[PDB]
Amino acid sequence: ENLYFQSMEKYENLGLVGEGSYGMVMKCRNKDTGRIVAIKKFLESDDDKMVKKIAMREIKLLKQLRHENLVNLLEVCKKKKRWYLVFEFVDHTILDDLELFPNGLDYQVVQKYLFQIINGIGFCHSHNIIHRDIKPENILVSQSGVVKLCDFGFARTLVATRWYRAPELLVGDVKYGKAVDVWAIGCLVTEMFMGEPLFPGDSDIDQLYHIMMCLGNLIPRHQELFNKNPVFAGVRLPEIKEREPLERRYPKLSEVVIDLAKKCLHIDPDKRPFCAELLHHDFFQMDGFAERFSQELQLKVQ
Ligand SMILES: CC(C)CS(=O)(=O)NCc1cccc(-c2ccc3c(NC(=O)C4CC4)n[nH]c3c2)c1
Ligand SMILES: [Cl-]
Repeated sequence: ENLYFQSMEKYENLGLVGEGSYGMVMKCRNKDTGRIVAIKKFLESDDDKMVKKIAMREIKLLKQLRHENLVNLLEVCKKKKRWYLVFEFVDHTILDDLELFPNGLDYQVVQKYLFQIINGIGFCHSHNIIHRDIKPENILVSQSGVVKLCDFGFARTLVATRWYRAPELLVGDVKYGKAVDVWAIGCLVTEMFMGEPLFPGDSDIDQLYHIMMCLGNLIPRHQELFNKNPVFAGVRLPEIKEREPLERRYPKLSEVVIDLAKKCLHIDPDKRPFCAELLHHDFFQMDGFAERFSQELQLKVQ
Protein backbone atom coordinates (compact mmCIF):
# COMPACT_ATOMS: atom_id res chain seq x y z
CA GLU A 1 0.00 0.00 0.00
CA ASN A 2 1.14 3.54 0.89
CA LEU A 3 4.35 2.65 2.75
CA TYR A 4 7.87 3.48 1.56
CA PHE A 5 11.04 2.78 3.50
CA GLN A 6 13.90 5.03 4.49
CA SER A 7 17.50 4.04 5.23
CA MET A 8 19.14 3.10 8.52
CA GLU A 9 22.52 4.32 7.23
CA LYS A 10 21.90 7.94 8.30
CA TYR A 11 21.40 6.97 11.97
CA GLU A 12 24.10 6.59 14.62
CA ASN A 13 23.06 4.47 17.61
CA LEU A 14 23.87 6.39 20.80
CA GLY A 15 22.52 3.70 23.15
CA LEU A 16 19.22 2.49 24.49
CA VAL A 17 16.70 5.05 25.72
CA GLY A 18 15.95 5.24 29.43
CA GLU A 19 18.78 2.85 30.34
CA GLY A 20 16.87 0.05 28.62
CA SER A 21 13.62 0.50 30.54
CA TYR A 22 11.39 0.57 27.45
CA GLY A 23 13.28 -2.33 25.87
CA MET A 24 15.34 -2.27 22.67
CA VAL A 25 14.51 1.33 21.75
CA MET A 26 17.65 3.03 20.44
CA LYS A 27 18.45 6.70 20.94
CA CYS A 28 19.72 7.66 17.48
CA ARG A 29 21.12 10.78 15.82
CA ASN A 30 20.14 11.49 12.23
CA LYS A 31 23.57 12.29 10.80
CA ASP A 32 21.95 14.27 7.94
CA THR A 33 19.76 16.63 10.02
CA GLY A 34 21.13 16.38 13.57
CA ARG A 35 17.66 15.40 14.81
CA ILE A 36 17.57 12.93 17.72
CA VAL A 37 15.07 10.08 17.38
CA ALA A 38 13.94 6.85 19.07
CA ILE A 39 14.19 3.74 16.88
CA LYS A 40 12.53 0.40 17.70
CA LYS A 41 13.07 -2.83 15.78
CA PHE A 42 9.65 -3.70 14.38
CA LEU A 43 9.94 -6.75 12.10
CA GLU A 44 12.53 -9.52 12.14
CA SER A 45 11.89 -10.50 8.51
CA ASP A 46 9.43 -9.26 5.91
CA ASP A 47 9.86 -12.66 4.24
CA ASP A 48 6.78 -13.92 6.10
CA LYS A 49 3.85 -12.53 4.11
CA MET A 50 1.45 -13.00 7.03
CA VAL A 51 3.64 -11.21 9.58
CA LYS A 52 4.13 -8.57 6.88
CA LYS A 53 0.34 -8.14 6.52
CA ILE A 54 -0.12 -7.63 10.27
CA ALA A 55 2.83 -5.22 10.41
CA MET A 56 1.36 -2.94 7.75
CA ARG A 57 -1.99 -2.80 9.55
CA GLU A 58 -0.13 -1.54 12.62
CA ILE A 59 1.83 1.03 10.64
CA LYS A 60 -1.44 2.21 9.10
CA LEU A 61 -2.89 2.68 12.59
CA LEU A 62 0.24 4.40 13.93
CA LYS A 63 -0.04 6.96 11.12
CA GLN A 64 -3.66 7.65 12.07
CA LEU A 65 -2.57 8.28 15.68
CA ARG A 66 -0.66 11.51 14.95
CA HIS A 67 -1.30 13.95 17.79
CA GLU A 68 0.46 16.78 19.60
CA ASN A 69 0.49 14.88 22.93
CA LEU A 70 1.70 11.53 21.57
CA VAL A 71 5.16 10.42 20.53
CA ASN A 72 4.69 10.29 16.79
CA LEU A 73 5.95 7.94 14.11
CA LEU A 74 8.37 9.81 11.85
CA GLU A 75 9.33 7.10 9.33
CA VAL A 76 9.85 3.39 8.74
CA CYS A 77 13.24 2.06 7.71
CA LYS A 78 14.27 -1.26 6.25
CA LYS A 79 17.69 -2.86 6.64
CA LYS A 80 18.07 -6.23 4.96
CA LYS A 81 14.78 -7.95 5.83
CA ARG A 82 14.25 -6.03 9.09
CA TRP A 83 11.88 -3.11 9.64
CA TYR A 84 12.55 -0.32 12.13
CA LEU A 85 10.10 2.32 13.35
CA VAL A 86 11.46 5.82 13.96
CA PHE A 87 9.64 7.87 16.60
CA GLU A 88 10.29 11.24 18.16
CA PHE A 89 12.80 11.46 20.99
CA VAL A 90 11.78 13.52 24.05
CA ASP A 91 14.39 14.39 26.65
CA HIS A 92 12.55 14.41 29.98
CA THR A 93 9.70 12.66 31.73
CA ILE A 94 7.37 13.92 34.42
CA LEU A 95 9.63 12.07 36.87
CA ASP A 96 12.27 14.78 36.45
CA ASP A 97 9.74 17.37 37.64
CA LEU A 98 8.54 15.16 40.50
CA GLU A 99 12.18 14.80 41.57
CA LEU A 100 12.68 18.58 41.56
CA PHE A 101 9.45 19.14 43.54
CA PRO A 102 9.23 16.19 45.96
CA ASN A 103 6.61 18.05 48.04
CA GLY A 104 4.25 18.60 45.11
CA LEU A 105 4.13 20.55 41.86
CA ASP A 106 2.79 24.05 41.26
CA TYR A 107 -0.98 24.19 40.73
CA GLN A 108 -0.84 25.60 37.20
CA VAL A 109 1.90 23.12 36.31
CA VAL A 110 -0.42 20.27 37.31
CA GLN A 111 -3.24 21.83 35.26
CA LYS A 112 -1.04 21.98 32.16
CA TYR A 113 0.26 18.43 32.58
CA LEU A 114 -3.11 16.80 33.30
CA PHE A 115 -4.82 18.74 30.49
CA GLN A 116 -2.27 17.39 28.03
CA ILE A 117 -2.29 13.84 29.39
CA ILE A 118 -6.08 13.73 29.21
CA ASN A 119 -5.97 15.28 25.73
CA GLY A 120 -3.54 12.64 24.50
CA ILE A 121 -5.32 9.70 26.12
CA GLY A 122 -8.71 10.97 24.96
CA PHE A 123 -7.45 11.08 21.38
CA CYS A 124 -6.36 7.43 21.51
CA HIS A 125 -9.65 6.40 23.10
CA SER A 126 -11.47 8.00 20.17
CA HIS A 127 -9.54 5.46 18.06
CA ASN A 128 -10.55 2.61 20.44
CA ILE A 129 -6.95 2.42 21.70
CA ILE A 130 -6.26 1.90 25.41
CA HIS A 131 -2.86 2.74 26.84
CA ARG A 132 -3.24 0.38 29.85
CA ASP A 133 0.16 1.23 31.43
CA ILE A 134 0.11 4.95 32.20
CA LYS A 135 2.81 5.86 34.73
CA PRO A 136 5.24 8.76 35.25
CA GLU A 137 7.89 7.04 33.09
CA ASN A 138 5.60 6.99 30.03
CA ILE A 139 4.68 10.68 30.31
CA LEU A 140 7.47 12.42 28.43
CA VAL A 141 7.94 16.18 28.55
CA SER A 142 9.60 18.28 25.88
CA GLN A 143 11.89 21.22 26.59
CA SER A 144 8.86 23.43 25.90
CA GLY A 145 6.70 21.62 28.47
CA VAL A 146 4.68 19.71 25.87
CA VAL A 147 3.63 16.29 27.14
CA LYS A 148 4.24 13.29 24.86
CA LEU A 149 2.73 9.95 25.87
CA CYS A 150 4.58 6.82 24.86
CA ASP A 151 4.50 3.01 24.94
CA PHE A 152 0.78 2.37 24.39
CA GLY A 153 -0.53 -1.18 24.56
CA PHE A 154 -1.85 -2.47 21.23
CA ALA A 155 -4.19 -5.43 20.82
CA ARG A 156 -4.10 -7.82 17.85
CA THR A 157 -0.34 -7.26 17.38
CA LEU A 158 1.26 -10.26 19.09
CA VAL A 159 7.84 -7.25 37.64
CA ALA A 160 6.03 -4.14 36.41
CA THR A 161 4.72 -1.42 38.71
CA ARG A 162 1.10 -1.91 39.74
CA TRP A 163 0.66 1.49 41.43
CA TYR A 164 -1.57 2.90 38.68
CA ARG A 165 -3.57 -0.26 37.90
CA ALA A 166 -7.35 -0.17 38.25
CA PRO A 167 -9.16 -2.80 40.35
CA GLU A 168 -10.49 -4.48 37.19
CA LEU A 169 -6.89 -5.09 36.05
CA LEU A 170 -5.79 -6.41 39.45
CA VAL A 171 -8.62 -8.95 39.76
CA GLY A 172 -8.07 -10.18 36.20
CA ASP A 173 -11.21 -8.84 34.49
CA VAL A 174 -10.84 -9.44 30.74
CA LYS A 175 -13.68 -6.95 30.08
CA TYR A 176 -11.61 -3.93 31.16
CA GLY A 177 -11.92 -0.87 28.97
CA LYS A 178 -10.79 2.72 28.45
CA ALA A 179 -11.70 3.39 32.11
CA VAL A 180 -8.38 1.84 33.18
CA ASP A 181 -6.57 4.89 31.78
CA VAL A 182 -8.90 7.26 33.62
CA TRP A 183 -8.10 5.40 36.84
CA ALA A 184 -4.39 5.88 36.15
CA ILE A 185 -4.97 9.61 35.55
CA GLY A 186 -6.75 9.89 38.89
CA CYS A 187 -3.77 8.25 40.56
CA LEU A 188 -1.56 10.97 39.03
CA VAL A 189 -3.76 13.85 40.27
CA THR A 190 -2.88 13.40 43.94
CA GLU A 191 0.69 12.32 43.14
CA MET A 192 1.48 15.52 41.25
CA PHE A 193 -0.02 17.73 43.94
CA MET A 194 1.36 15.86 46.97
CA GLY A 195 4.69 14.40 45.82
CA GLU A 196 4.01 10.76 46.71
CA PRO A 197 2.28 7.87 44.92
CA LEU A 198 -1.34 7.38 45.90
CA PHE A 199 -1.35 3.55 46.05
CA PRO A 200 2.23 2.18 46.20
CA GLY A 201 1.46 -1.52 46.43
CA ASP A 202 4.16 -4.17 46.23
CA SER A 203 2.00 -7.05 44.91
CA ASP A 204 -1.42 -7.42 43.32
CA ILE A 205 -3.05 -8.25 46.66
CA ASP A 206 -1.13 -5.48 48.46
CA GLN A 207 -2.18 -3.04 45.74
CA LEU A 208 -5.80 -4.07 46.30
CA TYR A 209 -5.42 -3.39 50.02
CA HIS A 210 -4.05 0.10 49.32
CA ILE A 211 -7.00 0.88 47.03
CA MET A 212 -9.84 -0.45 49.19
CA MET A 213 -8.64 0.96 52.52
CA CYS A 214 -9.06 4.37 50.83
CA LEU A 215 -11.95 3.79 48.44
CA GLY A 216 -13.99 1.00 50.03
CA ASN A 217 -15.21 -2.35 48.84
CA LEU A 218 -15.03 -3.45 45.22
CA ILE A 219 -18.07 -3.80 42.99
CA PRO A 220 -19.60 -7.31 43.18
CA ARG A 221 -18.20 -8.35 39.79
CA HIS A 222 -14.62 -7.74 40.94
CA GLN A 223 -15.04 -9.60 44.25
CA GLU A 224 -16.38 -12.61 42.33
CA LEU A 225 -13.52 -12.48 39.82
CA PHE A 226 -11.03 -12.18 42.68
CA ASN A 227 -12.55 -15.24 44.36
CA LYS A 228 -12.21 -17.25 41.11
CA ASN A 229 -8.72 -16.04 40.17
CA PRO A 230 -6.15 -18.76 40.95
CA VAL A 231 -3.27 -16.27 41.27
CA PHE A 232 -4.74 -15.34 44.67
CA ALA A 233 -4.59 -18.99 45.85
CA GLY A 234 -8.07 -19.10 47.37
CA VAL A 235 -7.28 -16.06 49.56
CA ARG A 236 -10.10 -13.55 50.07
CA LEU A 237 -10.48 -9.79 49.96
CA PRO A 238 -10.73 -7.70 53.13
CA GLU A 239 -14.06 -6.19 54.14
CA ILE A 240 -13.93 -2.41 54.47
CA LYS A 241 -16.12 -1.00 57.25
CA GLU A 242 -14.56 2.51 57.41
CA ARG A 243 -12.51 3.65 54.44
CA GLU A 244 -10.12 6.61 54.73
CA PRO A 245 -11.29 9.06 52.04
CA LEU A 246 -8.91 11.06 49.88
CA GLU A 247 -9.87 14.37 51.49
CA ARG A 248 -9.07 12.90 54.91
CA ARG A 249 -5.60 11.78 53.81
CA TYR A 250 -5.05 15.13 52.03
CA PRO A 251 -7.12 17.73 53.90
CA LYS A 252 -5.32 20.72 52.35
CA LEU A 253 -6.18 19.80 48.76
CA SER A 254 -8.84 21.93 47.09
CA GLU A 255 -12.39 20.61 46.78
CA VAL A 256 -12.12 20.92 42.99
CA VAL A 257 -9.02 18.71 42.94
CA ILE A 258 -10.48 16.08 45.27
CA ASP A 259 -13.62 15.98 43.12
CA LEU A 260 -11.55 15.40 39.97
CA ALA A 261 -9.58 12.59 41.60
CA LYS A 262 -12.62 10.91 43.19
CA LYS A 263 -14.38 10.89 39.82
CA CYS A 264 -11.43 9.28 38.02
CA LEU A 265 -11.08 6.81 40.91
CA HIS A 266 -14.68 5.61 41.06
CA ILE A 267 -14.62 1.98 42.20
CA ASP A 268 -17.01 1.07 39.37
CA PRO A 269 -15.25 1.52 35.99
CA ASP A 270 -18.55 2.23 34.25
CA LYS A 271 -19.23 5.23 36.54
CA ARG A 272 -15.89 6.89 35.76
CA PRO A 273 -16.01 9.90 33.40
CA PHE A 274 -14.82 9.71 29.84
CA CYS A 275 -11.67 11.63 28.96
CA ALA A 276 -13.70 14.33 27.19
CA GLU A 277 -15.89 14.82 30.25
CA LEU A 278 -12.68 15.28 32.25
CA LEU A 279 -11.59 18.29 30.19
CA HIS A 280 -14.93 19.96 30.95
CA HIS A 281 -14.27 19.63 34.70
CA ASP A 282 -14.13 22.75 36.86
CA PHE A 283 -10.45 22.04 37.54
CA PHE A 284 -9.76 22.92 33.88
CA GLN A 285 -12.65 25.31 33.14
CA MET A 286 -12.34 27.70 36.10
CA ASP A 287 -11.14 31.18 35.13
CA GLY A 288 -10.99 30.06 31.50
CA PHE A 289 -7.77 28.11 31.93
CA ALA A 290 -8.77 25.67 29.19
CA GLU A 291 -9.43 28.38 26.58
CA ARG A 292 -6.22 30.23 27.43
CA PHE A 293 -4.02 27.13 27.60
CA SER A 294 -5.52 25.58 24.47
CA GLN A 295 -4.38 28.57 22.42
CA GLU A 296 -1.19 28.76 24.50
CA LEU A 297 -0.47 25.21 23.32
CA GLN A 298 0.41 26.65 19.89
CA LEU A 299 4.03 26.28 20.95
CA LYS A 300 3.34 22.86 19.40
CA VAL A 301 3.70 24.71 16.10
CA GLN A 302 7.20 25.69 17.25
C1 LIG B 1 2.02 7.17 20.87
C2 LIG B 1 1.92 6.13 19.73
C3 LIG B 1 0.67 5.23 19.88
C4 LIG B 1 3.22 5.31 19.49
S1 LIG B 1 3.86 4.44 20.98
O1 LIG B 1 4.41 5.37 21.97
O2 LIG B 1 2.84 3.66 21.68
N1 LIG B 1 5.07 3.34 20.47
C5 LIG B 1 6.43 3.84 20.31
C6 LIG B 1 7.29 3.51 21.54
C7 LIG B 1 7.33 2.24 22.11
C8 LIG B 1 8.14 2.01 23.22
C9 LIG B 1 8.91 3.05 23.77
C10 LIG B 1 8.85 4.31 23.19
C11 LIG B 1 9.67 5.51 23.72
C12 LIG B 1 10.18 5.55 25.03
C13 LIG B 1 10.91 6.68 25.45
C14 LIG B 1 11.13 7.77 24.57
C15 LIG B 1 11.81 9.06 24.62
N2 LIG B 1 12.53 9.70 25.72
C16 LIG B 1 13.11 9.02 26.88
O3 LIG B 1 13.05 7.84 27.01
C17 LIG B 1 13.83 9.87 27.94
C18 LIG B 1 14.85 9.12 28.81
C19 LIG B 1 13.50 9.53 29.39
N3 LIG B 1 11.66 9.64 23.44
N4 LIG B 1 10.95 8.84 22.64
C20 LIG B 1 10.62 7.70 23.27
C21 LIG B 1 9.88 6.57 22.85
C22 LIG B 1 8.05 4.54 22.08
CL1 LIG C 1 -12.65 9.43 48.47
